[PDB]
Amino acid sequence: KKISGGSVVEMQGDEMTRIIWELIKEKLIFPYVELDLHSYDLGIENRDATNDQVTKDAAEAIKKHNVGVKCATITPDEKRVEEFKLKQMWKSPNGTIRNILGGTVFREAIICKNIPRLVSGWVKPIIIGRHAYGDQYRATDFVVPGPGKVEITYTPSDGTQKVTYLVHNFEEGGGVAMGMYNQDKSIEDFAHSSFQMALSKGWPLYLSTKNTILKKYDGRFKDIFQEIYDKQYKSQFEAQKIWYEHRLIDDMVAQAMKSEGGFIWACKNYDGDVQSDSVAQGYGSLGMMTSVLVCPDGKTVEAEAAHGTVTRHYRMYQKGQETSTNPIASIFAWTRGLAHRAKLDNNKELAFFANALEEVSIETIEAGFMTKDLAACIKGLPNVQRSDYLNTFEFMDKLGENLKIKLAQAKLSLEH
Amino acid sequence: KKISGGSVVEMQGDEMTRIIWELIKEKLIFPYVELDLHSYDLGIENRDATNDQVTKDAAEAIKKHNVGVKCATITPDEKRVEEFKLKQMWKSPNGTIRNILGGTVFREAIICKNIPRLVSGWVKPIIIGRHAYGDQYRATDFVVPGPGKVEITYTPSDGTQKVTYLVHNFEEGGGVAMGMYNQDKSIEDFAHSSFQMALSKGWPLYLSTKNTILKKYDGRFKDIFQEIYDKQYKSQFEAQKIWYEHRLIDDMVAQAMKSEGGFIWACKNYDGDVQSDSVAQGYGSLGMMTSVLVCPDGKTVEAEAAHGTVTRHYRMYQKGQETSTNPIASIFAWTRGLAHRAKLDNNKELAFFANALEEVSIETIEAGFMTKDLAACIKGLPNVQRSDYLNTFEFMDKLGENLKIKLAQAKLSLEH
Ligand SMILES: *[C@H]1[C@@H](C#N)C(=O)[C@@H](C)[C@@H]2CCc3cnc(Nc4ccccc4)nc3[C@@]12c1cccc(C(=O)O)c1
Ligand SMILES: *[C@H]1[C@@H](C#N)C(=O)[C@@H](C)[C@@H]2CCc3cnc(Nc4ccccc4)nc3[C@@]12c1cccc(C(=O)O)c1
Ligand SMILES: [Ca+2]
Ligand SMILES: [Ca+2]
Repeated sequence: KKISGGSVVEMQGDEMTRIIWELIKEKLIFPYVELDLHSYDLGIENRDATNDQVTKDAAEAIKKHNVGVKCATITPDEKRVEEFKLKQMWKSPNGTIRNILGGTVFREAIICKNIPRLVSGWVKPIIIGRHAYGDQYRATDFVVPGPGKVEITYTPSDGTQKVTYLVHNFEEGGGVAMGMYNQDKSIEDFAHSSFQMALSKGWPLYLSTKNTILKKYDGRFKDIFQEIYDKQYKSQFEAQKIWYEHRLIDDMVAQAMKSEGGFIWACKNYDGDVQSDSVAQGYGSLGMMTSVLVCPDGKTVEAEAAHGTVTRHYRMYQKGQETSTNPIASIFAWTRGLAHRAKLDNNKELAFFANALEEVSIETIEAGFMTKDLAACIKGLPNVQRSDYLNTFEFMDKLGENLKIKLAQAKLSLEH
Repeated sequence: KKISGGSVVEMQGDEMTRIIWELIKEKLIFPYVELDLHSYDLGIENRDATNDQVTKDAAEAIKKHNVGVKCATITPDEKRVEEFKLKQMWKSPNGTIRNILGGTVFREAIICKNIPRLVSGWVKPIIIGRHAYGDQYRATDFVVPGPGKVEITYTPSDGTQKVTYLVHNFEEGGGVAMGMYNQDKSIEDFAHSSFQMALSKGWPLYLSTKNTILKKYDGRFKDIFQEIYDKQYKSQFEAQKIWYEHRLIDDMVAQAMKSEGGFIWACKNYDGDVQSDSVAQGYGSLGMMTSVLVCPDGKTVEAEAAHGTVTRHYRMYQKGQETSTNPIASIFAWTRGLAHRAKLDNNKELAFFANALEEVSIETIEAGFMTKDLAACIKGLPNVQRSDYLNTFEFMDKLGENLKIKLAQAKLSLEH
């Protein structure tokens, strides 16, 4: 009776989102879908136990099976090293997976009509296309302990030349230094994914850089997008009455703030990280956002919950206190992954299921059933009473009941 | 009868802002204040003629005289090189001045009660403390033409070692690479200015970094601020019922978006540039913002108009067409510079004048007299008629009339 779901790579995560991830599988996915599930535990304890090998194994499994669904994980700092008794301050697992797979992370707010926007003018959606490779996420940074020279060198593989640039001569005291890079092929794939997303939505595209300051580094992103546009997409954009334009990043954030939305925003890795959280919050709620890595092969995706592990709710949970955490982004990581799986397999039943679960999630919140964090968006936290929201278990039960109803009606809807 | 103003370094700029700068001096400053004015023409034609030496000379004059007032300038790209027949694609003059002087650029919206905010919740101001030195603004960036290695090396001056790190081995094709740095003393000065700004306003302070990704580079900023706070400011913050907290940049931008304002935000150089424009736009208008570099000596400042040169209005001006450009940020660069000059010289007359001109500027707009760009914030550009605004000359005349009145009444309010 269960839908034959196919092959999916799942990555378990940390703290509150790890608890929610299990509730999602048990209450919303497993009762209706049978999967060939390849499970990787990306919990901080397991990454520590495997010396972060589990992260690389999960990335390789996504390349093989073409669809990954990831739970929010901890990127450890000094406090986490103390808390979990870690061997090393492990690198971000999202950075590791994105650097192995490459591509563009597409992010968009999840809209509920009853959640007020913080930016009045935003009547149409904004889609951010965050370049998922290189820059700060594959950088080499270090503390400069004292006086001395920091230089950056380039040596072509033919061995016939060497270029050395002085970064800084630390004359007195120390500081910090770093090197970072990006690859032309990765930038070209980011450009193609951005232009294709704009044509698919029928919306204009904007790329943001600071090419007036980083004339070579950001200039390369600006030049690659302009060349690909002029040679491969200008006529298709003109036919659809849309356009592509480059903007300086500081100008772009201000223009986005005063716009009515309805555009694709190509962001470099760091800007995509920052501005996707600004835009998600602007639409009403930080936790109400989809995030899907679209790989350059045009076949592989990794859907994820881009927010944190909700440590404050997890601490309350550990103390036996009632908690009320928004599971919607975690649900949409599953639905977006399952919708892609269904498209690859031409599986109509799975495609219907993935869409129905998204509809149920939105319909439940719009009917006034939600978690404390969302109820606070509507009423303001000092005005929220216990009767205004459902705890995490009650909310998951309500979604499960509504999903069973939607699926039962869809089965009855079928012409004999 | 004119106020004895003292020594001020002025830096002339480009296009529409250059015209406005002259109108400000002629109509608002020179009729009331006599200055020992050290003028540097930072117009693109003069920077080209002097091989950018005028920019360095202006920075040295600010170190000497302690107060600079700067007009908006062009940072040239490929199109500007063609337009002005430039010898070189000159570096940002703001970057050059800030790197020579060092310090923190404090940015805050200029509030007019009749200009609608785009972010409803912002009932109190937000002050951004942008670290003015290093990072992207003093980086070495370059195109990687093909396969080869990019490495970053540290050679201690005490010659005890040499550390070489691989940034990237380009195996196929090329891309881009860059080295950047920061200095411990500059970060320490940025921390002191941020804590002192917070204690001065009686508001909490937040520092944003991405230390989970750049563990050493951003970790150093986080550690320096924490050590300075724990040892020198914590008890003072507790006494004023305020606090200091570090936030990850993506979390911070979302937190800022949903807050009610009323905090100091310590931003690294790049974040300060991006977020200052996002925040200025959020308050209602990009062009309504003050920007004052506060140098580490605690005596030197450089006030500036942080927005663009308004090329579109300049093109209309060149064609003999009527224009209506907001001169307020350019006016506040003068009033903030003159107010600092007055504080250094204990000149009550100049301090009174600088404050009166700021009051006149706000009172004029709040009374419904403004330029087309501000009238469009209230009505929407398609609804703006000629009767809704004053052209640039009419607006400057209105301000001049209101300033003459305010000053005349202040003189009459005096007791024998
Ligand atoms: C959750 C909640 C419960 N139960 C609380 O009582 C308060 C203490 C906390 C504070 C911190 C926090 C953080 N994040 C969330 N929710 C979230 C889910 C998914 C993605 C991102 C965030 N919730 C809380 C929580 C809270 C409840 C109500 C209002 C707020 C708020 O800060 O507006 C937070
Ligand atoms: C100004 C104006 C006049 N006179 C116009 O007719 C239109 C065409 C333009 C477009 C470009 C532009 C750019 N910047 C400004 N103002 C500004 C001043 C100081 C700092 C930043 C910006 N004004 C214009 C102008 C305009 C008028 C009305 C509304 C807008 C708008 O884009 O919202 C722009
Ligand atoms: Ca993020
Ligand atoms: Ca800027």
